[PDB]
Amino acid sequence: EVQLVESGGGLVQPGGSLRLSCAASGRTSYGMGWYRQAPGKGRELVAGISWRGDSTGYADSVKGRFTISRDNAKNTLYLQMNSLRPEDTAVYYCAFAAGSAWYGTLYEYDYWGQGTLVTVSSAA
Repeated sequence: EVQLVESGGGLVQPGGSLRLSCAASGRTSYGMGWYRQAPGKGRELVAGISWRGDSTGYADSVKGRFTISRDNAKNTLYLQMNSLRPEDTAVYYCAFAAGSAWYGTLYEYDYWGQGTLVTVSSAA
């Protein structure tokens, strides 16, 4: 089915910007999300988009700073990250969300990218 390759991570000063890319080599899904996981913390959904692209959601903490978009033709998902804060430091993952059966229930069967590290530090 599908391989997701992420790029665009890096080290930036507070207030800096990065653009993450999630290139889907192949095809399979209900939608597409960007997630992030900092050490000791869970994998937070920070931005989500529908197929038609007019349903976008954002975590409260990234509203007005992050923008999710898709290029149909390039099969590529993007996250534009502006006004980055130390607390945005995490590994960022793209996922294509599918469904699968488990003992009478549905669970989210995700196609996961490998992750791209974002570090926001005065050291940058």
